[PDB]
Amino acid sequence: MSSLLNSLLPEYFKPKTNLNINSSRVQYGFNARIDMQYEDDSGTRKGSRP
Amino acid sequence: MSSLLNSLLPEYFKPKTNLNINSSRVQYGFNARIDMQYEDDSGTRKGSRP
Repeated sequence: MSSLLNSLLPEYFKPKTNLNINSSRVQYGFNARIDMQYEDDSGTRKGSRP
Repeated sequence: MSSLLNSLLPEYFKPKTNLNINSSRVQYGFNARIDMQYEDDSGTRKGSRP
């Protein structure tokens, strides 16, 4: 059933037809922007991985 | 004039009669609590001298 397996894919994922696989290992994932924060009695230390 | 020289003294200063001076040098002043702060894009670093 193509229909039920299609709904499992994420909303942001827009797939194309061809995929040129040339190896026996693939790292599928996503890139996200994490805005980390460390608060303490002394003060706050902010970080950001884009 | 005792009156005009009396008004120059601070409000918190409550003087007593006797002062036992035993040297040719005196460091008059006051003790205060300073709450310092350093803010920056990275974060805030707070200090306190009581």
